Amino acid sequence: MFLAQEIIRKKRDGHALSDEEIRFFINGIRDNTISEGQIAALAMTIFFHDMTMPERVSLTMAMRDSGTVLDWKSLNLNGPIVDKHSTGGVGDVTSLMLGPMVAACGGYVPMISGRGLGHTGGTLDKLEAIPGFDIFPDDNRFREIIQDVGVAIIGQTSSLAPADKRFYATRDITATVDSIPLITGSILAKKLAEGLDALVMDVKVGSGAFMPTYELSEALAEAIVGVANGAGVRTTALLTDMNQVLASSAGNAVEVREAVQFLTGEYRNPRLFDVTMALCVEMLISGQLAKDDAEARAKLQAVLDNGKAAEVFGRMVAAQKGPSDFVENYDKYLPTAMLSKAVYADTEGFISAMDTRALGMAVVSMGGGRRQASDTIDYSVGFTDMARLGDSIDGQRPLAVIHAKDEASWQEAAKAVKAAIILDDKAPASTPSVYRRITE
Amino acid sequence: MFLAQEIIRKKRDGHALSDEEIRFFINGIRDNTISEGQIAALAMTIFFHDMTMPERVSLTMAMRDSGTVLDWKSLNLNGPIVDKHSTGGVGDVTSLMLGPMVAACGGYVPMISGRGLGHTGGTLDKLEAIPGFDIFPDDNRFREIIQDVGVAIIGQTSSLAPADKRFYATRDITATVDSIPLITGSILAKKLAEGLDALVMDVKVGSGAFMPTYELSEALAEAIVGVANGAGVRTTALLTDMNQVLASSAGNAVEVREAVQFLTGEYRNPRLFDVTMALCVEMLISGQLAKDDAEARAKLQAVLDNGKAAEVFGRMVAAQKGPSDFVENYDKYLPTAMLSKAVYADTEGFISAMDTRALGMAVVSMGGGRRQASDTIDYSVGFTDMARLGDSIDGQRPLAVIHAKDEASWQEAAKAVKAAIILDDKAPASTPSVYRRITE
Repeated sequence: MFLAQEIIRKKRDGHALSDEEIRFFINGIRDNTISEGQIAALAMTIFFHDMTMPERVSLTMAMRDSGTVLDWKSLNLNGPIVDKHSTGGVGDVTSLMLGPMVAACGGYVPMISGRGLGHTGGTLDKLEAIPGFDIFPDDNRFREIIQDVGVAIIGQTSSLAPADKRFYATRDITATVDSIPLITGSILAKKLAEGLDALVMDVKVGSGAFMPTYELSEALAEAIVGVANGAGVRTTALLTDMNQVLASSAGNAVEVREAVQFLTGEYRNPRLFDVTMALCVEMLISGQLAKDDAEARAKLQAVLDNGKAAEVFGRMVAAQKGPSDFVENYDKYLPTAMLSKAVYADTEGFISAMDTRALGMAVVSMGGGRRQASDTIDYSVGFTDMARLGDSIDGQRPLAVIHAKDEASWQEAAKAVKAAIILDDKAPASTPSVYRRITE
Repeated sequence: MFLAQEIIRKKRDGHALSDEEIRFFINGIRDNTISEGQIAALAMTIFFHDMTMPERVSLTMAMRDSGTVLDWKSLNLNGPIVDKHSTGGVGDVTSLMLGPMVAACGGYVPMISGRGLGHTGGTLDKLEAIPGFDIFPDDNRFREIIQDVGVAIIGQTSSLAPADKRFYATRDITATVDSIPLITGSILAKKLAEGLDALVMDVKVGSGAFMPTYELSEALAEAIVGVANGAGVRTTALLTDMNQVLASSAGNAVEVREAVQFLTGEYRNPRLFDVTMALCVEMLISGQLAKDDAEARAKLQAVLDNGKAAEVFGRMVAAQKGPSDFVENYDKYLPTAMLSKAVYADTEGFISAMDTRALGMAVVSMGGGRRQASDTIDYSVGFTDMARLGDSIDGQRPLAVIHAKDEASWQEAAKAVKAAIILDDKAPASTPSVYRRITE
């Protein structure tokens, strides 16, 4: 009887909440002045009754103002503050190239990222395959890197939209994760506290995605776009394919290798390129570094093709206490698995479907992802040379190369892979890697 | 690799294309193995040469076959799979009653809709005003519902006729939209992908219609009937009136409320009753659930009178995760606007005409639809108690009651409504709600 359980009653009876009520409640979530039950009751009312635009905005802005909001106006940068966020996937390495690419074109990109969640890998866990790489700089150190290099990829401190900690933790035991306005707030609060001028969202589609279906993924994308621009951050979103691994590799070191090769030009997975380039195009248009697609793409391609984006990545890595020559000598630095060999299908058809959640899970079980705070990632495990949806497969066309700690691990991943890839006699229909662009 | 410049040339030179050439080209659109120039060139040759029935049929079947086509043969249902399709309109809530009504009479009605944008609102938006109501069940749940309830209204449209995406997109920048065989394939493909035995097409006539003249509505309607039956789906079409709002309401929650009251008998707008009834009749006859018009109407009137049609809507709602007592207690669940208030005309007279698009736009401006796909809907706003053509107007008889989120939007809406409705000293003449029934 310390205060208004009144906010819950109002939403329960289908009434819109107000800016103040929302701020009040989100503040109380942080302060622990509102209990788990109360949070869970409000979540469930929101699940049933969907929030309006002003409620959605007020929810995100409240969650963003619950901790520290980064202010960049102190340094006179003469370039937009732009970021990318993804709902996650398998082989979703794009950021490693994207931040550098955008930095190379005048962008300033303070990428506060996260670690692995469930089946999806995390950018921070990938970067921590690099010896010496420090994902926790000080506010001071961070500013410097961004100012000099133009990009950095770091982990969150407790003071970044901290309301989300209690809020999400409650949702995740109360079957209240699956609500679009609550997902939107949870996604964007962290990102908007970075003090952005602009943002692109990558909302995955298909078997390895967050949402189960295209239409739901689409719905979440428009909601993010609506809310973010509502908060005063120019935003667009793309709907991208995740019915298979996006890179040709899944894991940590292997993905880092792939990122470096893409930037230099040694190898570029054409699907990974399409998605990376498009996401990049958005940041340039929204950041006012380009006025259209064509002009964005020529500036982006140029920095892929003149070595500038590779260079910025090397400098970033060095700025964050990774080696000074990581790009030049990465394979001297990245850890290697004890055991690497192809896994082969039992049939001769075309690849028809790929269960990407399960592939992601398989990488975790090998050690490529945590399940308990204390257990430490083996950074060398994962898949490379991924076969792709539509490929003809036979006795000398492997589904993947699996990198593992030992035989037993290897066998476990081998069966998981074989189980996850389904083969047809006739070729399946092509799907685009980028489905749709979404603007305000 | 597999350009189809030969196919374009053959069509260009005034030859009929074979089913196999048509399927090849459409599947090439889907898989992006055919380029936009090529799609455009073929669209133009079709605009110029038209298509024979065989070609029209091959075209829409190929678009239909380009994605998923639902198979009902297992489940052993002892009735017809049937649906309604429409060109759309303001206050056209028919689907909400028609589905339950036909399913109460023995039909199975897998109502899959597309998302509504433009001056006229969507069926899916309206249902989502019901808390809990899930427009995106998984296809296995979907078939359960069709089996247990007989009707379900969902949104999983993406994997249906996906070739239409690039086709229409292209058509829409090259002035090849306005072509009857192309329009017909586009209108019909997604709906035939439902695996229908039978279909009715509602083609609107009037100032509010997708086609501009009575003669053009009729021409479209005959083309749709010719093709659908050639495609092996028993189809008829009706021309129905859109010179004013069909229902007495326009919005989301307001239109669901009208749908429930129509099913229960609490209120039946006579114009909306005529259209709804006529459409359901066709469905019963084409579905082979009624012998003729009089039998069909007796069956429908009976499910309206004994509450069975309202019960089915209730069971549909519960199946789709809505509250199970929604029909009894809809006012408890439907969101209510902060401000609901009558708007009166600046003059006295008879209602002479109404600009339905402007009225639809007024609802959209209230928040009752999407200006852009980014936007969030406020499900509570809209119009009720709509005055109708021929009504006498003065300071005792309002134009409508406006449900707005605040006074300023109400005022905005009140101006727009007043501008949209034309009064006159002398009363206008009446027209039918339902025009020609087309069986070809």
